[PDB]
Amino acid sequence: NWEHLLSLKRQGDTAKRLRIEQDDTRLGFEVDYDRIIFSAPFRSLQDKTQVIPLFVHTRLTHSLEVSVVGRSLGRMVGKKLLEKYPHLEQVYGYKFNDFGAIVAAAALAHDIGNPPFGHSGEKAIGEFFKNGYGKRYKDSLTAKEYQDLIKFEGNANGFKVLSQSKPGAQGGLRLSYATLGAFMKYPKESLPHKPSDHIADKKYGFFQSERALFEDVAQELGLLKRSTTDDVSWSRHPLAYLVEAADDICYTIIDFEDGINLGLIPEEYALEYMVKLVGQTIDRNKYNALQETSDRVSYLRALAIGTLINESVDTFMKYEEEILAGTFDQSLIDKSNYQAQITDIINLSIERIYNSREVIEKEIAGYEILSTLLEARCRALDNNDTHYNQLIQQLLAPKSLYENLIQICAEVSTMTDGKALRNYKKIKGL
Amino acid sequence: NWEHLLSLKRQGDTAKRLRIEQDDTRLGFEVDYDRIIFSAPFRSLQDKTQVIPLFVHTRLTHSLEVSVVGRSLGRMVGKKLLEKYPHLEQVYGYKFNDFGAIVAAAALAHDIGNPPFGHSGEKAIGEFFKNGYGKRYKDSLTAKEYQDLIKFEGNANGFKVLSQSKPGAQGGLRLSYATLGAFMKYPKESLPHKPSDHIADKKYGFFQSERALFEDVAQELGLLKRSTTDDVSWSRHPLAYLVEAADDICYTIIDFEDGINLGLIPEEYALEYMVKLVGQTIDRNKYNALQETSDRVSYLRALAIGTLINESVDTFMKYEEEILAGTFDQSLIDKSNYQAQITDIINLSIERIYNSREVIEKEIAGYEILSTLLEARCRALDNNDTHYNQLIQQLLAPEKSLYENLIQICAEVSTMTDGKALRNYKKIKGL
Ligand SMILES: [Mn+2]
Ligand SMILES: [Mn+2]
Repeated sequence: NWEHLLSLKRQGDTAKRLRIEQDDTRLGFEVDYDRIIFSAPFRSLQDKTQVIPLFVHTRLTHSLEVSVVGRSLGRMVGKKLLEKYPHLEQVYGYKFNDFGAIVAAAALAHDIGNPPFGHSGEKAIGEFFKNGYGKRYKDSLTAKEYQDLIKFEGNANGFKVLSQSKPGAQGGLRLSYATLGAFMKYPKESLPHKPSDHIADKKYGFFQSERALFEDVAQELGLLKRSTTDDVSWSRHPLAYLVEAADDICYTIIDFEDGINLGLIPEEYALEYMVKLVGQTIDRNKYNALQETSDRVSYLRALAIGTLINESVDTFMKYEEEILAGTFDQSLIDKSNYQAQITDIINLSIERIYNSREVIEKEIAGYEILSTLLEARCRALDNNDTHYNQLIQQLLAPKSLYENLIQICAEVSTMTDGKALRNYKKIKGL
Repeated sequence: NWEHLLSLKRQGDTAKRLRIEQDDTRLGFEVDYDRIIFSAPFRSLQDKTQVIPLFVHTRLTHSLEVSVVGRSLGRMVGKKLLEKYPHLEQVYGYKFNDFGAIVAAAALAHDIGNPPFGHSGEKAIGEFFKNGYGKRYKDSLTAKEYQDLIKFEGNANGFKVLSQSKPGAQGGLRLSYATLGAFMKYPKESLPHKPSDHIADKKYGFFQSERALFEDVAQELGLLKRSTTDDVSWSRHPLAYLVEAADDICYTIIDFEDGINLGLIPEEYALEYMVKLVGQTIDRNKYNALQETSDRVSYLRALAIGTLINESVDTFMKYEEEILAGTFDQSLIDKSNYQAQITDIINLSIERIYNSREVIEKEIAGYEILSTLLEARCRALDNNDTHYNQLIQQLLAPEKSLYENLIQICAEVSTMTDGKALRNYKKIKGL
């Protein structure tokens, strides 16, 4: 039910928060966005690389653009949802901007827990615990505690970042449960691993340390169960599909834009790859009058993103009842009439950007930087009495074993590119 | 006996050196100072870090300031000792500046054996032999030889630097035995480890390689034997307490000063922590007229050092007979009426300087630099036959026991300036 899915609950609440009694200048969903903007984890995205080493998008500007696309998706979907379910507005007091605000906030935070150097950063952390120094802990951990480490997931670390309790600050950012639900695109634990080909099963969305919190979130929202074993799993909050589409749209089109501006993709390819996405709306005489590459490609990007937003809204509304019943199996973009063109764009970016020598060099270096930092933290954990290990604790980190290891991963993951490289260089004498 | 404690003997001497027969213009104790100044090991302190990386004090300017403070301590104590025991001057010919000379020279040399990167430097060397590559030598060494390595001690390496013979240079710098006695603030071997809580038992002062040398020094000075087993130790030469006091006074107050001028310690802490130490001697009109932070804090530093020197002289004379009998169980500064203020100063320096990111980072890097140089030297020692290991020997060290080879490797890595250690390190790693 949408009334439950739009929960304003915050962690620890003892009483219900009715939408009709909200102060509209202090709307819980919009406070959520402001809390993320000013948070230390969001600010650190300023100094973190998205794909191409550091104009190129950093994590912060990527997340900003995704939240803008997400707000537009949520606004347009919210308006059609309120005309489909008019009791949501007439009885309960919901407004179209509420949906825009939920998606905008979840989208703003979607990459907040990701480690440096991208997917290699996650693999480097995983490999450290699978076959590196961290392997020795296996027998002291449950299967799921260990799986959290060997398949260390940035989405799950983001949920920890958003909700972590510390002295003086229980509940992290204390976001609305509707926002936490829109954030959670993999509502399952680390095991079982990929139980189906469904997008929501491709990874997992919370660590064992956050399991009890997401249990509270899922019951408050009324999310549908996807497992009746002790391995817990739920169907995605409907608005998580819009967070994912905003993200899909932005890195597809905007990585392409960056690749052209950086000279990694020949400009000769720009129209060829964008023509079907922009063909009906492009003012071609205007395009031909633009004198700078960056102006031409930003014009194409805006048209293609506009095309994909409108189509994504229609796809959501067309499958709304399957999404509400937890039986929708794909992403919104999987259903696009432009799936062939999106795939061509992504494949060109893989060939020209992700496999460029510079991106490869960064990923290889990132493996050495993260492995070194994890080994130093973990040896210091195992022997905190030696002089060297006390120095290491003082430089990098001034509980149960699992809690200690998952915290080490979270702290390594949240270091800025320059801070991780500086610490690595000092540990190695440079 | 003070007549034997003030020995002018140098290594290898075949005849006695009477104080009454010394040429005043070439006094043995004063020549010791000149020999240290011009030595290669002392010069190398130019380019060696004390706490903060490279105005900031280096090991050289620190050692210089300690020797000046030590010269005053020894002059003042020397005057009072000669009034207490007038026969030392009237019969034996000793003068109060002799005591200043002995303390000043020993204090000038007190950090001459210290490795680069501070006390993390020593710990990095010990860690190499405890848990690093050097652990493989444990079963080929005696317990005290291995302990020399895993608790590698800058003070013991200093004694090696000052005294060790080489072809054409028997006896090292050949300092007077009274000076070597005042240098030795831990007169014991590496084992047993901390047999008591007395400051003199905290560390050790000579390697096994130098045990026979200090036995000669201790016998000539008449130091009281403190241990009777095959584990040897002696009660400290009385003047070693003054060397230790001058060192304690300097790094306590001067590190604090440095930390304020670097911005690590807000200036307001200066007056607050040092008001007791300066209040009876400070000219407030002068203080209030000084316009620069660095001028205000250096004035407070001068006043606080002057206060602690005077007090330390008094403490020494109060416990002089217990020190002469080897029953004094503390440092002179441990007895200070300002121990509350000294402790506060040290704790803030630890928090704001020693634990600063800059120092932590430098110490962490030094561990890797020293471990790498040590491993290259030991691998080349273990397999001198390979082309690579011959290149390493040409680069870093262009017939003795395994223990003597390992102690020399440690001494030579310790001799390197910060810069030369980094360059050799970079070459080995190819940077
Ligand atoms: Mn993203
Ligand atoms: Mn010193």
